[PDB]
Amino acid sequence: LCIEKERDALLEFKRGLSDNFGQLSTWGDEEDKKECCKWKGIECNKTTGHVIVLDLHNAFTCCFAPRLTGKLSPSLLELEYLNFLDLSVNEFERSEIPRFICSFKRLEYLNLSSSFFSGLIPTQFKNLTSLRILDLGYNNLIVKDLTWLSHLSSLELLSLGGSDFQVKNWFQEITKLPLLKELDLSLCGLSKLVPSPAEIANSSLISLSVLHLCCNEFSSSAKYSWLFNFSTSLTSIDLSNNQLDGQIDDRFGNLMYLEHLNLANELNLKGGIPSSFGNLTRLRYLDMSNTRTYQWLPELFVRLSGSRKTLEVLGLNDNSMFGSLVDVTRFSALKRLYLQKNVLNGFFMERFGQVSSLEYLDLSDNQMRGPLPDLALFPSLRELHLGSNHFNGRIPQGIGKLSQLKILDVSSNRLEGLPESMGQLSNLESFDASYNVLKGTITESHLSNLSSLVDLDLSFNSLALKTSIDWLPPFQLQVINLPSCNLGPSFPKWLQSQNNYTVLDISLANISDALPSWFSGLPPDIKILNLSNNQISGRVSDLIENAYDYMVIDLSSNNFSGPLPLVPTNVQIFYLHKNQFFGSISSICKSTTGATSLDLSHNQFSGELPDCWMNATNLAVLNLAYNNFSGKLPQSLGSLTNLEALYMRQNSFSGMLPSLSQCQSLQILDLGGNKLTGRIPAWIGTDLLNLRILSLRFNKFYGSISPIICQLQFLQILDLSANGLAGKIPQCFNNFTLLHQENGLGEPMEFLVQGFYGKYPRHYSYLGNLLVQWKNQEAEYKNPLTYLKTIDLSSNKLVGGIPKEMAEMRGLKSLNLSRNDLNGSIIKGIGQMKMLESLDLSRNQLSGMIPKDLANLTFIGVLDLSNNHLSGRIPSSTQLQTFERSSYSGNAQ
Ligand SMILES: *[C@@H]1O[C@H](CO)[C@@H](O[C@@H]2O[C@H](CO)[C@@H](O[C@@H]3O[C@H](CO[C@H]4O[C@H](CO[C@H]5O[C@H](CO)[C@@H](O)[C@H](O)[C@@H]5O[C@H]5O[C@H](CO)[C@@H](O)[C@H](O)[C@@H]5O)[C@@H](O)[C@H](O[C@H]5O[C@H](CO)[C@@H](O)[C@H](O)[C@@H]5O)[C@@H]4O)[C@@H](O)[C@H](O[C@H]4O[C@H](CO)[C@@H](O)[C@H](O)[C@@H]4O)[C@@H]3O)[C@H](O)[C@H]2NC(C)=O)[C@H](O)[C@H]1NC(C)=O
Ligand SMILES: *[C@@H]1O[C@H](CO)[C@@H](O[C@@H]2O[C@H](CO)[C@@H](O[C@@H]3O[C@H](CO[C@H]4O[C@H](CO)[C@@H](O)[C@H](O)[C@@H]4O)[C@@H](O)[C@H](O[C@H]4O[C@H](CO)[C@@H](O)[C@H](O)[C@@H]4O)[C@@H]3O)[C@H](O)[C@H]2NC(C)=O)[C@H](O)[C@H]1NC(C)=O
Ligand SMILES: *[C@@H]1O[C@H](CO)[C@@H](O[C@@H]2O[C@H](CO)[C@@H](O[C@@H]3O[C@H](CO)[C@@H](O)[C@H](O)[C@@H]3O)[C@H](O)[C@H]2NC(C)=O)[C@H](O)[C@H]1NC(C)=O
Ligand SMILES: *[C@@H]1O[C@H](CO)[C@@H](O[C@@H]2O[C@H](CO)[C@@H](O)[C@H](O)[C@H]2NC(C)=O)[C@H](O)[C@H]1NC(C)=O
Ligand SMILES: *[C@@H]1O[C@H](CO)[C@@H](O[C@@H]2O[C@H](CO)[C@@H](O)[C@H](O)[C@H]2NC(C)=O)[C@H](O)[C@H]1NC(C)=O
Ligand SMILES: *[C@@H]1O[C@H](CO)[C@@H](O)[C@H](O)[C@H]1NC(C)=O
Ligand SMILES: *[C@@H]1O[C@H](CO)[C@@H](O)[C@H](O)[C@H]1NC(C)=O
Ligand SMILES: *[C@@H]1O[C@H](CO)[C@@H](O)[C@H](O)[C@H]1NC(C)=O
Ligand SMILES: *[C@@H]1O[C@H](CO)[C@@H](O)[C@H](O)[C@H]1NC(C)=O
Ligand SMILES: *[C@@H]1O[C@H](CO)[C@@H](O)[C@H](O)[C@H]1NC(C)=O
Ligand SMILES: *[C@@H]1O[C@H](CO)[C@@H](O)[C@H](O)[C@H]1NC(C)=O
Ligand SMILES: *[C@@H]1O[C@H](CO)[C@@H](O)[C@H](O)[C@H]1NC(C)=O
Ligand SMILES: *[C@@H]1O[C@H](CO)[C@@H](O)[C@H](O)[C@H]1NC(C)=O
Ligand SMILES: *[C@@H]1O[C@H](CO)[C@@H](O)[C@H](O)[C@H]1NC(C)=O
Ligand SMILES: *[C@@H]1O[C@H](CO)[C@@H](O)[C@H](O)[C@H]1NC(C)=O
Ligand SMILES: *[C@@H]1O[C@H](CO)[C@@H](O)[C@H](O)[C@H]1NC(C)=O
Repeated sequence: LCIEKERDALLEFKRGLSDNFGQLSTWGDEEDKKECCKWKGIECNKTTGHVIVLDLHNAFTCCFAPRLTGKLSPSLLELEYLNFLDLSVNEFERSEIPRFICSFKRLEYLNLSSSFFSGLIPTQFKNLTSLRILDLGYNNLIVKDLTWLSHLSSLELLSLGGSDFQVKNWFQEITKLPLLKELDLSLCGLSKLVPSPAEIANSSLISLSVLHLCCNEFSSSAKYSWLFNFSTSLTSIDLSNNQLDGQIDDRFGNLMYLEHLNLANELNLKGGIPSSFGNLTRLRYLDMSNTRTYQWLPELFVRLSGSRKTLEVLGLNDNSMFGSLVDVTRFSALKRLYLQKNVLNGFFMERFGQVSSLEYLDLSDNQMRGPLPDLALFPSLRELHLGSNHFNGRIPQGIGKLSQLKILDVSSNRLEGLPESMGQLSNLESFDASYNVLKGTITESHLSNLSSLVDLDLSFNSLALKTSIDWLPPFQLQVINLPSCNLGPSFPKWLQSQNNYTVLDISLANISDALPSWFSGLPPDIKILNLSNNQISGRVSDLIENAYDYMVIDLSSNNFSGPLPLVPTNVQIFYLHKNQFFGSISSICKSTTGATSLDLSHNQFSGELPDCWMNATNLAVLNLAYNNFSGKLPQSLGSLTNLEALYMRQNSFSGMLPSLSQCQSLQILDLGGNKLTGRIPAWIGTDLLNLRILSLRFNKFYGSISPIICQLQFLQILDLSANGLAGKIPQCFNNFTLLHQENGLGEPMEFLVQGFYGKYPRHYSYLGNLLVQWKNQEAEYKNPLTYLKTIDLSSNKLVGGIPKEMAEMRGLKSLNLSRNDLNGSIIKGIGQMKMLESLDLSRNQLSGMIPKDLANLTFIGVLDLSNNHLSGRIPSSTQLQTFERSSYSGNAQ
């Protein structure tokens, strides 16, 4: 039975507020909304409709809060009877607290916290003599006096947090509150306001049970000593983020009735809990996270033995702790245990036989040893984390008795098997056992009733999953990571029932079956598809479909055939090498693509490269090697601003290559074995400042090697063998940096792709190394030896002599100047070379006598000086005599 005056007042209050988030929507002048009892946020007395509770609060959803923004109209005074006013996280006019709140005459609850109220506290709050709970904390209020607090003699809770606290004699004022029981002075300085012993003596008797004293820069035991003389009645004590240093006070023991001790995020709590804590017998929550305890765990548990039957949640994570966890079932009341990221180095043994009550256990990111305990003694575990440890032995058969586990992570251990009871789990939403040993075979019996599995990760184990035919899986799992798992000679037939997965990883399996017809279309939202290193055959033309969340498509090392699959818009890495594709790739830039890496090597494609690459903006690696293309290179190859590596070796192109002047940030450019023609590009030296690998072998070039090529100053590989070049060898090889510092190494040649792909979040991070890719590619050419620092100018019409500047070169590991026409004597000063492992100067018109310094070379592996007009008396050295007669043949010495 609402009073029309109160309803009009409420409407007037609403008029001044801009409720832009749907709150206060039930309010209004409409006829169907007349009765104010169902009006949201409003409660009324049944005998008479006077408003009692007005709680327009909100909450943080993750931050973000659906805050109101208006102005407190003074019409609320018409309510005349309310005893509850909650404005908890709203942001009204960022001004002083309204001065009419003092004239309510019946309030028993005021929560103006977590707003942006500013200014001082009005002095009229002395009229609020009937309050019981006051919460003005975490505002922008500035307090300098507390004389009003004396009149408010009926409070049981006071929270003035977040204030610019400057009241020096706060203890005297607070102690004048006989009925006070909870005090929140968080983030209020209070380290510069320490009551003297005279002030403490000149104080009344108050039994404060709960204290919130966090975010105060105490940093010492003497600053907070006063709380220890409310010892007769204390229940909860929060002292987090005070930068405390030294041993925790021994007086925290013998502090009976304590049920909570938040000591999170201190500086150095050296030594951990003292011997005085064997007297507690009532502890229920002890958080000592991020405090650097360095305590022995059995000692910690024997010091907590008093509260064995009462302790519920225990912290002790992110701090140094050593020992072994033994006899945890004797607590019989512990519910949550977080011993992660410690320096534990012991076993995990029960030995006691009684049942536990753990619901959340996390022993991850530390060291453990020995087998897992009999897990049937934890029939209430909800989230078991045991990863990043050293756990051996088979997973116990009792794992099927949990019957309530949701997340199981046993990765990075040394587990040797997986039991058959795992199937009877019916709420396991995420199973992760990657990077274990896990030998054996998995039958459908291991997955019979896994009805709620949405994440299965048996990554990189010597495992074998072989499900019998006519098995209908009971789960529609989102993430399928099964690399290096034998999934049967045929294509796994349990994927037919799956039509919602977003990440699929069937790589490194053993599949030698043609692609099934039912594997037509992937689920619309797919992010990772890695079918690499298998023997799958068929056409993948009608499987891509151009989704919107594609990130990885790796179909490398298979027996695929047919036309090129479509390249989606949002893909970042597109790998297709080691396949049997054929046709034309003209459909590769028809749409805007954002691929960082594009691999089409070791295939049998054909046709001219389309003039399409103007649409490619983010290509960093383009590898079209060993593919038998033809025609002129596209003029759009210069539009790739962010191009790093370009592989086009062994493809039989033609014509003068186009300018890639805009292609700065280019590091690898190999075009060997094709039919490219023309003079050496002038733009190689001018632009391309970050070039390190340049290979142009077995092409139809000509002309002089222009000296500008010396300006690269990062070149470690220069391949110009069998190209028909002529003239004189450049006299500027010192200009190269990495071949002048002996053991110097260049900056890493890396590219990175990152993403998140799980409801239970997981990080996908691929780091491709260009130099590793070059090493892998070069294994196809030279079986004997390859080197990462090589200068090659063999088999050309070069004339003149070797300039006397390679003697100063230090880190060069290979040198091949053969089948040229070189006149004169070999470099006098060759002994200055240190890390030479190969040297060839065969088939040349060399004249002179081999210098004695050749004797003091050290690590030369292969040497050839055949077919030269040289002198005799080969130097008597250590490894020189180890070479055969072939290396010095064909000479008239
Ligand atoms: C005046 O008004 C203001 C309004 O602004 C009032 O202030 C509000 O008061 C209410 C109380 O009614 C508060 O709600 C309560 O919040 C608490 C705290 O929840 C938060 O912490 C939880 C625990 O976090 C630890 O543990 C987790 C792992 O479990 C870890 O990830 C955390 O990082 C943290 O870890 C730390 O501690 C570990 C163990 O000690 C250590 O190992 C570790 O190293 C760390 O040191 C957390 O679970 C919780 O998360 C919730 O929210 C997220 C996101 O929304 C969601 O995903 C989760 O699932 C959770 O839902 C919070 O981060 C909470 O414990 C209370 O729970 C009660 O209510 C629920 C209701 O269902 C019951 O089920 C519970 O059993 C329990 O009874 C309650 O929700 C509110 O937070 C607070 N808000 C503000 C802004 O102040 C004020 O009280 C009013 N004044 C007066 C006088 O009343
Ligand atoms: C599609 O799927 C295939 C198959 O799964 C992927 O190819 C494999 O990718 C993984 C992940 O990158 C590779 O595993 C890694 O190999 C690195 C190199 O291995 C050599 O060096 C190590 C150390 O010297 C030797 O022991 C080893 O025998 C090799 O000689 C390792 O260094 C990596 O180990 C590091 O990471 C793991 C996991 O974080 C840690 O546990 C380790 O302690 C260490 O820190 C790792 O093992 C694997 O080599 C690849 N195999 C093949 C055949 O390519 C494709 O990458 C995937 N496609 C895409 C796009 O992701
Ligand atoms: C420096 O580069 C030249 C080429 O630029 C390398 O010459 C190659 O050397 C191999 C090994 O001797 C030759 O193979 C030979 O093939 C014939 C058959 O034709 C066989 O009878 C020989 O026994 C030998 O296997 C290869 O033909 C030759 N390339 C040529 C002549 O074009 C040379 O090896 C490089 N030097 C170093 C140290 O690597
Ligand atoms: C735990 O509480 C007991 C008292 O219940 C403490 O014992 C006191 O101190 C010594 C024991 O070494 C004896 O004089 C008496 O047993 C007690 N003296 C009193 C009550 O005046 C015991 O010291 C406490 N534990 C710790 C570690 O201090
Ligand atoms: C680069 O991509 C753009 C957009 O994807 C292509 O331009 C569109 O091409 C389609 C297909 O022929 C036409 O239907 C649109 O009308 C085109 N729009 C515009 C604004 O041109 C473009 O053809 C691609 N580049 C090359 C060289 O083909
Ligand atoms: C409702 O009003 C009556 C008389 O005015 C009072 O006795 C009673 O306590 C009120 N109810 C509440 C919940 O305040
Ligand atoms: C507080 O109560 C006294 C008692 O009558 C009254 O005189 C005074 O005006 C009240 N304060 C305010 C701000 O109304
Ligand atoms: C309260 O305890 C402190 C801590 O030792 C002590 O110095 C002070 O004299 C005590 N005062 C009263 C009134 O109990
Ligand atoms: C000490 O206590 C007496 C007792 O009433 C009081 O009058 C006096 O003001 C107190 N001293 C201080 C500094 O408050
Ligand atoms: C577990 O699987 C068996 C085999 O069909 C079934 O009979 C049983 O009902 C399942 N348990 C459930 C659904 O709780
Ligand atoms: C796939 O799962 C998502 C949630 O993970 C759900 O919203 C969607 O409806 C599912 N798809 C189908 C076809 O049920
Ligand atoms: C599966 O293929 C790998 C490829 O390296 C091979 O080493 C392994 O022996 C194969 N296993 C079976 C069972 O065929
Ligand atoms: C797939 O290709 C490899 C080598 O490219 C070949 O050895 C294998 O026989 C091929 N598989 C089939 C089914 O033809
Ligand atoms: C020598 O090489 C450096 C390396 O960048 C270059 O800056 C310098 O101009 C070169 N000197 C010449 C080509 O005379
Ligand atoms: C050696 O060959 C070079 C070719 O330019 C040139 O110096 C000359 O023709 C020859 N003889 C001498 C002594 O250099
Ligand atoms: C190598 O030996 C020769 C001896 O003829 C010497 O002149 C030269 O300095 C040596 N090189 C070194 C020590 O690096």
